[PDB]
Amino acid sequence: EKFKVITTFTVIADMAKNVAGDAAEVSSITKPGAYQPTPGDIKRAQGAQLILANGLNLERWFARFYQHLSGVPEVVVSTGVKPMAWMSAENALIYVDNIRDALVKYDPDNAQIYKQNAERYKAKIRQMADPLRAELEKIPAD
Amino acid sequence: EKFKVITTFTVIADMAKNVAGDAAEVSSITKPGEIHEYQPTPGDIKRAQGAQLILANGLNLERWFARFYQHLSGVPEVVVSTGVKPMGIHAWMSAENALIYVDNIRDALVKYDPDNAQIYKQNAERYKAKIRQMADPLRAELEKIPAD
Repeated sequence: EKFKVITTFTVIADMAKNVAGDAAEVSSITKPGAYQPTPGDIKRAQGAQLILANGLNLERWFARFYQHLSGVPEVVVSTGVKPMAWMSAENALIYVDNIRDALVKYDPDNAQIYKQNAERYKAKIRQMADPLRAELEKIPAD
Repeated sequence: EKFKVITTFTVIADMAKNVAGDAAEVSSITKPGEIHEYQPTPGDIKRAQGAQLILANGLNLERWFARFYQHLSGVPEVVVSTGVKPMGIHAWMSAENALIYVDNIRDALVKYDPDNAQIYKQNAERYKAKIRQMADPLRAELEKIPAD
């Protein structure tokens, strides 16, 4: 069985699928806005070994007034407890490094795969970011 | 300068203060329950200054997830947005939960402030001992005996 990763954030799943390649299975589940989960979400969550999440630095109230803390590490400390818009290239690169680091940490047996997939993906992301490329896109077809 | 830690949950701050002792400073700030304009107070602005670690609750504590995905309560959860600058984007069970929280808070402080690892480990042990003592099942029935 492949290593299994889930997230509630669709674009994290998109990026993680490119870092994971064939080394891990990445699935997204739906976070209710507001209920009952679909059988597909039951199946997608089954066997998850890692959850990838956005942190406080992406909550609007916090990002508006605590920007200086955007790089502060945030650690989930509830593990085991049982209770009673546009994506800039710069941000995509940071996400990919963080996703790579998490997959390397929790699935060290595939570290080299994750590191090289991330490097390849980052290389494509920068190629897409070239400002000259954006200008040449404005040229209409003959 | 003491290592500085923040959280948005008072109970995490309380537990973290016991684990941190004199080695780290722990402050909490208020998170609104989505609010259009939520302005920080000056007190929260100052409490968050110089924060070096944020302690968070995970998906396993969201009501919808805790109910339907109980089997995932122990699955690790990692924040991967760090550095993103968004330009564009049953008293016995409570005690068992406290013990788990304390271990996780200890582990986080040991990781991010390793110079004080032993202090965090011993403070965590002392605090866990108090939690176990408070929740000892052998004490609970005798506690019911009415006072004079």
